[PDB]
Amino acid sequence: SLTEIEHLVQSVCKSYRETCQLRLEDLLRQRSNIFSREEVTGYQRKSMWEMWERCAHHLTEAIQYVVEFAKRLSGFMELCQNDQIVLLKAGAMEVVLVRMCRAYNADNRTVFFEGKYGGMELFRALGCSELISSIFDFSHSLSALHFSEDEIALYTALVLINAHRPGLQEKRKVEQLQYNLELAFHHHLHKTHRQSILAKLPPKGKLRSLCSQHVERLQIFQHLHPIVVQAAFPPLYKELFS
Ligand SMILES: O=C(O)c1ccc(OCc2c(-c3c(Cl)cccc3C(F)(F)F)noc2-c2cn[nH]c2)cc1
Repeated sequence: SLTEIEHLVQSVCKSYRETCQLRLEDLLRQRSNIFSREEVTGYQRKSMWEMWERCAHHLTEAIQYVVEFAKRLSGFMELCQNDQIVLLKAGAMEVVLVRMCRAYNADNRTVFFEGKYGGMELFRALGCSELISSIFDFSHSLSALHFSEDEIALYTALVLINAHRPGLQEKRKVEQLQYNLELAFHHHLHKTHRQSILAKLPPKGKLRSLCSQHVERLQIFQHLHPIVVQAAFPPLYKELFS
C-alpha cells in the first residue's frame, strides 16, 4: 500500500504542524533577536525557585503539546490506555529534548527562551550547569543534522512509538504502529535523498540517559518546590506527580 504509507506521513506531519508550538521560520527569523548583557543579568539575578517555576511551566507546556502530537497519530488512540501511558511516560520528555534543537542556534550557542535568544549563562540561577551544558551539547549535535520539519516529525513519532518500552500490555499492537512509522520514515528519507542522516542520529541510549538525568532533576526541584500544573491528562499526571 504505497499511498497508505504516504498517508501516515501526511498525518504525522499535520499532527506535528498543529502541535509544534513555534514555526521554524519564526525561530529562524528571531535569531538576530538576542538578550542584552543587561537582560542576561536580570535572569541571572532571579531566585533559583522563580527560574525553576518559569522553566517548569515551559516544560509542562512542551510536554502537553507532545501528548497532543501523540494523540493525533493514526493508531495511538486505538492502543490501550495502559500502553499509551507507558509510551508517553518513557518518551514524551525525550521528544521535548529533540524538539529543542529547532530553537537552538549553533552559530553563537543560544536557545530561544521567552522571546529572545541567549546562552546557557541565562540559566545560572538554577545551579544546574552540568545538566544545562548536556542539554545545550545535545541540541548542538542535533543542529548539525539540519533536521527538516518532516524529519523531526517522523523521528519523534518513532521516539514515542517504541515497542521495547517495559510494561506494554499489547506489544504486537505497538509493533504494528512502529513498523508502519519506520517504513514511512525510511521512505521519506529515500524520497528526499536524506538517508545519510540515519547514521548520524543520536545513539540509542544517549537520548535515554540525558532524559533520565533531566527528569530526575525536575523531580528533585518539584519535591523541593512544587509547581501547580494545569493538568489536562489525568492518567499521565498521576504517573509523574505525587
Ligand atoms: O497536563 C498533564 O496532565 C501533564 C503535564 C505534564 C506531565 O508531566 C511532565 C513531566 C515532567 C515535569 C515537568 Cl515537564 C515540569 C515539572 C516537573 C516535572 C516532573 F515532576 F514530572 F518531573 N517531567 O517529566 C514529565 C513527563 C515525561 N513523560 N511524560 C511527562 C504530566 C501530565
